[PDB]
Amino acid sequence: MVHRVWVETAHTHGGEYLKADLGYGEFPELEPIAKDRLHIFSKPMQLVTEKGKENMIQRGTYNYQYRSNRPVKDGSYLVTAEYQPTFRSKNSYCEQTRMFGKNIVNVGHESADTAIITKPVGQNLEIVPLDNPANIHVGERFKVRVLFRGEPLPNATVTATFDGFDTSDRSKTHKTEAQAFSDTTDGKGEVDIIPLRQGFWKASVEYKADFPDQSLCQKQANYTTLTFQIGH
Amino acid sequence: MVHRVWVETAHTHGGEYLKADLGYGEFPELEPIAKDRLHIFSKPMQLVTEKGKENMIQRGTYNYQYRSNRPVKDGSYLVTAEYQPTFRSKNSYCEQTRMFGKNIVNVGHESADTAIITKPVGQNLEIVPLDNPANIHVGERFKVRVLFRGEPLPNATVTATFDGFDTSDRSKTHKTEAQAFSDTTDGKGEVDIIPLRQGFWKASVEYKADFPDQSLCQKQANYTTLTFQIG
Ligand code: NI
Ligand code: NI
Repeated sequence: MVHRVWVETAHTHGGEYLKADLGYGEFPELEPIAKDRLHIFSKPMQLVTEKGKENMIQRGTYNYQYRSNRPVKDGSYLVTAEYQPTFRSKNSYCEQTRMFGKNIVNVGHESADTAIITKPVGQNLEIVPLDNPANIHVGERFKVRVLFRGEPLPNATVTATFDGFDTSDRSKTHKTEAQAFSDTTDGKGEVDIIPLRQGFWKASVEYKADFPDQSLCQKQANYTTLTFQIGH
Repeated sequence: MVHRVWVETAHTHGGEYLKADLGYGEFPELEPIAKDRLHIFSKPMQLVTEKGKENMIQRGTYNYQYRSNRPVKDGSYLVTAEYQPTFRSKNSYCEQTRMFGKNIVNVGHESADTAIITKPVGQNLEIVPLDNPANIHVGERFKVRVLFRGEPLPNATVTATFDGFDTSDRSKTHKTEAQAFSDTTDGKGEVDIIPLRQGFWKASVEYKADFPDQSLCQKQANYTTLTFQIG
């Protein structure tokens, strides 16, 4: 089972704390970070607001649950998560894995701001939304841009699915990996996700390339996710 | 312009001539086969029925239009098209390109036969439907099996789109159209396509590998499509 990183947020109105979940595993089934994987998530998830990036506090029954330090006003914020760089052997050579997740959260039933969500946060491989998904209806186009090391990434495959699309016969050894959208980015790194259903959506991109310092490691793999809501 | 291959058929009731179209270009816009491309489609499209595979005649206003030799009865049949194998240089090395198209045609309403459509026709990379698309409603699963050189192909990316999903880019980018479905085949080479809209669907698979005879060419690229109706 391949483990991937994503972020989820419960519905939050103005004045209350922001509850968020770090998904490490098979979307959308949240699972506790196992003991041997704890070191991979040594840094807490971050909340991105007008004042910048602030750490969140890991509160809750399970170790994947987080809450904001302070109550949040109405707006459109980001919540980011990172699988910290790890090394592993393959064949023989070294490969460094890094993973990223980003969730767009709208606090308030009428919040469709774009000042914060459209600014890159500096993830090695990042999906930067170019619009607020709260403005996107079913069948319309939601424009995003893929950045790698701060630059647009052309011809990258961006796939997308939603919670409930693939549910049949799910178990610990079954696929449930089907995507409801697939396209490639253009020369500006942009692509238009076209959602055919309302729900909780996850878009995925990945990039395998050479590690910059060949004297320490050979290959690099990045897996980046963007989660958001379509519809109300 | 990429230039992929697919097959289309018009609504045909039993007893009349089955008219079909060879699409060579950007789905779903049919275009006449250019002068310098005629040699690529040297063999006509084939109609697969109970009696087997038969050739179709290139009749019509445009060179991509084909008509069946004799009128067809009710049932479920296949219409197949082939981009004949061509060689080209890349970097340097040789690559052999082959493309295939298969359309499931239900001649007559209520016809949902599976004896013909589910039998492989021997394409180098082939999408063999394991069900008739007429039995599949929106949200249900349409199982297909991907075959390469006669054997099932695991972990192959099968995508699917439909006419009207992506409406843009006349010629400004000529990039491949967006897909409304993507998944990978299991160890039996099978995958369940989940269509979220009614209309004329095309599923796509591609396989790149080493050319068999390394003393003639190095690489081989195969592009295969399966077209059908949902609702
Ligand atoms: Ni509410
Ligand atoms: Ni009719």
